[PDB]
Amino acid sequence: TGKELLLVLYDYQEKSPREITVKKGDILTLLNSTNKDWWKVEFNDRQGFLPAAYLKKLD
Repeated sequence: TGKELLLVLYDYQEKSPREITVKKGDILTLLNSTNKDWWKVEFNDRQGFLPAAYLKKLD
């Protein structure tokens, strides 16, 4: 389930079936940050992976 809010810092185009597409300024929720570089997130009707470097954890 969703935890911390996340801010998208730059547009990102999904590069695999496991990723999602987001736009700069989008607000997401965090699902899995076990890996420092790749985070699972939830955004509206979709869940998937994004590069952690593109995201600011809002805590």
